[PDB]
Amino acid sequence: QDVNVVYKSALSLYDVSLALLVAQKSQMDPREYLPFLQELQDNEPLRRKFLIDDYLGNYEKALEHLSEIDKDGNVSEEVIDYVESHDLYKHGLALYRYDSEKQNVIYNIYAKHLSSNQMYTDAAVAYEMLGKLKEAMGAYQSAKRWREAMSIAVQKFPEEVESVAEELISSLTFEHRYVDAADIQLEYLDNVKEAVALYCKAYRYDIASLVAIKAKKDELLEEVVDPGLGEGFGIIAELLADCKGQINSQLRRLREEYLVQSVGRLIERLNQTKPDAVRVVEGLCRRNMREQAHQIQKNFVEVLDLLKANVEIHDFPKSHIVDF
Amino acid sequence: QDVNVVYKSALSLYDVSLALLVAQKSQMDPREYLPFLQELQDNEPLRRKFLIDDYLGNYEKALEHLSEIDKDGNVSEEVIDYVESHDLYKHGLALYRYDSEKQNVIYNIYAKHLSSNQMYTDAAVAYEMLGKLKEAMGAYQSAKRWREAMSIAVQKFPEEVESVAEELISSLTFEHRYVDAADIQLEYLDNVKEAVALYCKAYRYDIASLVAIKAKKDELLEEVVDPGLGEGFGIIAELLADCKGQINSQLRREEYLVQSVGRLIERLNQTKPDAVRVVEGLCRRNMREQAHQIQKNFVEVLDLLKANVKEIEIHDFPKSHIVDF
Repeated sequence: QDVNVVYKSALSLYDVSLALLVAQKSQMDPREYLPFLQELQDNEPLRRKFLIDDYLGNYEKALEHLSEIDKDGNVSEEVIDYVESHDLYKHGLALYRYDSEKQNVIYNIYAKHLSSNQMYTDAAVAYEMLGKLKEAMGAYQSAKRWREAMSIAVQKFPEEVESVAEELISSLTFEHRYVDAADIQLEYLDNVKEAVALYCKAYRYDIASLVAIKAKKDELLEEVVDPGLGEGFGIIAELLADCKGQINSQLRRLREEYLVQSVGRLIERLNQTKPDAVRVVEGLCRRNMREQAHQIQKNFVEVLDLLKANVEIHDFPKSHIVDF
Repeated sequence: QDVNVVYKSALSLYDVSLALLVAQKSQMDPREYLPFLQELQDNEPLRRKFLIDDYLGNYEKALEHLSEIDKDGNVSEEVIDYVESHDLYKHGLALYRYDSEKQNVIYNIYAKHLSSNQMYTDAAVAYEMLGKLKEAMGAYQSAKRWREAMSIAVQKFPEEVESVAEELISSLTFEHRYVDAADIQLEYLDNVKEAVALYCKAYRYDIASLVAIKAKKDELLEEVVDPGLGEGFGIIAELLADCKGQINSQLRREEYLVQSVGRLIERLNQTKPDAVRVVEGLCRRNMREQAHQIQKNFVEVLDLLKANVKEIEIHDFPKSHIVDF
């Protein structure tokens, strides 16, 4: 004599009378309906429907009714509570679609929800539409959306600019986004030396140098770019000795399913270093260390040529300047 | 009775007498070896070897000798004309490798040659190493390498900066390189309103706004970014109508129609990241409805695409939660 389907069906037409009939004539236990149907009858229609819909598990529908109760232009602590509890932010958002002041209330609780699930970008956008900018900036930060953060920081919190910049620079650096981190050092902390050093870890010697020159700090060409070229040189040289060293050795091994996969991974690491070496070769030429330029370009073509015994490959963009 | 290999091999050892011997025993025509053997004897040993090398066609060895005729004096005009005629810039570069002064002479002729064969970058790098910065800049500009160009116009030619900047912008723009062009408007012409507009044209509303804000010209938000968000909205909106309109017809309907429906699946994936930026730009400007429609319309397509592609590799659209309802 458990609760049956006809009882539930009737309740879902919002017909308490028909649902009484059904319960009585289905031998359902009065200890499991009369109190409820009593409570149902003691409520106004809107709230009665809410309770029904809640009971039946139709939470979207429940939310709709509940939000029709208060005809003052607000969103009640009840609606807010019911939305958090049943994860109904999207529906709430759709409900209040044509009432912006109300919609904003769901937006505010959603951003909090979004934020704590580490969806920081959406949290940030939402807070920002609500004009809650300290919270938006904070979330753009955690998203590592630095342009969005600094944009709020410069316009609404200029006294926070340095702090946010420093923090963003620290996490952009850790994420190896050196060009982004350098942009901030230049433009927001007015740190030219630091910026130039960072464009160099990105192999953007072209940028680093135009920056030290536009800043009217020509000395950084020798203080910073040059040593960075030295570093880039050494980092790429040793890598090419390492590749020729592993390839010459891997041939005199296959003479082991994994040996033939290590070679294919060296091709991937190579093709990834390629854009950087091109930049190293050109930065080396433009600073007249042309023997070092020559060596880098040769050693690369060499290893690339040696991938003829490959029993796929790109060509290395030689610069004619150092091709002899 | 015909010039032969033995005579040439002997010439190649720089032995005129053994050449003479070989030539006559082999009964070659005296008119085709005597006037030439004479000229070798009429010249100095180093030039002698040069002419021999020219004749056999070994132009690399030729220059080697001809470049030893003057030492340790500088590069002769004889050596230069010989490089431009037999294209041994690379080889000239190799001989003069340990002597920087001389190598520099070969770089100057190489640069001109490069810059005549459209290779403007290598041309510029050469010119830059030679302190010929005016020439370097022009070649960087031809190569659309604007950062190298301004780096020179700022340090050595301050009067020229506004004219290169303006010229480059014009190039870059036609090349559809809107962000680059904008950077120049911003940094070198102090034209903030223009840089902002261009950033928008590249769907980079994020750079657009931060530039307006940083420049302390907030009005450009309403003045430029907003209408740009309008343009971006309508362009992507109309495009999505097309795809829905296209497919729905191409669905009903040989080898042609099926390949053009595969061209949409790439025009969409091309348009997706820009769509995102438009959706995200719209939300930040509080245009929720417009944002919502773009994201719906886009998803609508990808879903419809996900069905009928089978009945004929679709990557889903990155939604923002702000406008997913």
